[PDB]
Amino acid sequence: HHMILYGTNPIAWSNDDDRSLGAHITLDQCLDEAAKIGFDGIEKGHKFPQEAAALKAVLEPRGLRYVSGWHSLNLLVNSVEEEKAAMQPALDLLKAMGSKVIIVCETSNAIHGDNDKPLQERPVLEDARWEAFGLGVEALAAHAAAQGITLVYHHHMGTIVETEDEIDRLMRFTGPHTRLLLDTGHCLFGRGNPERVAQKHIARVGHIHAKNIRRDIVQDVRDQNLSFLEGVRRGVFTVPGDTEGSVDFVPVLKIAAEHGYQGWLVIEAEQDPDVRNPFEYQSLGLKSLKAFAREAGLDK
Ligand SMILES: [Mn+2]
Repeated sequence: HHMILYGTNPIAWSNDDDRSLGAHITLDQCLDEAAKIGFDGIEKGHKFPQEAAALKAVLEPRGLRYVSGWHSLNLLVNSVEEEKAAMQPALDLLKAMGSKVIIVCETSNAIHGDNDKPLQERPVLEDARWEAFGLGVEALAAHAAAQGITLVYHHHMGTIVETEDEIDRLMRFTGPHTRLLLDTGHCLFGRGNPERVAQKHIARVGHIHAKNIRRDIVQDVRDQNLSFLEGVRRGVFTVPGDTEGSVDFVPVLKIAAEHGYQGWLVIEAEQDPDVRNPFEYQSLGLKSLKAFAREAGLDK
């Protein structure tokens, strides 16, 4: 029972939102390379089986645990009860796989999947609606906790939870069962400070995505008004240990260590697999992230 478990995400191989990126890379190549690199587990991708027996049939022979899966929320247009029914299939799969977390994100009005929409036109939730949105998220979180699953909210570019102020609003209007998924890459991309977010909310963090960014490319997205998927194809994201990145990982992991964080560190770095070889960059990500966690005192 290692306290800290290192996972990966299959979008470094095949992107979910833009199905042309890594379409040629089979599920088999993705999982073989993820296991060969040394990851303890992997998160859901769009090529994964969604039935317990079939999913174990591909994961267990490779020694990969099912970390979690992304689940889209539509609390801004659907009732809380309908959203509870929507996540139940995901909860069933996670329990059978032994997963302890469900990753969630409000995507009813999100634009990260719209290749033609500039990221600056992303949705902003009207101020008065935060309280009700929070009650809905926490209602889903209490529902999942009753079945042994912890809901972790994934702040994300192109959604209503993008900036550091909006992360603060979410945490303010949720609790006690709602946890935060701290994604370092999305936080900095959204002009936030990963270290400051961790200092504020580490007690509520239940899942960590160690995602890096190339500052050069992020500023290209801003200056030229590009879409999220345009930025992904240009290399807006990369892995821990890449000298082209700008995220400072040790301070964040040090805050986690000081509060006794237990759970997953996941390297999630979508890139164009033709240009940024997934085996190479995910290999560099795992090596570098373990070194950072050792330096931070997080992994003893
Ligand atoms: Mn993420």
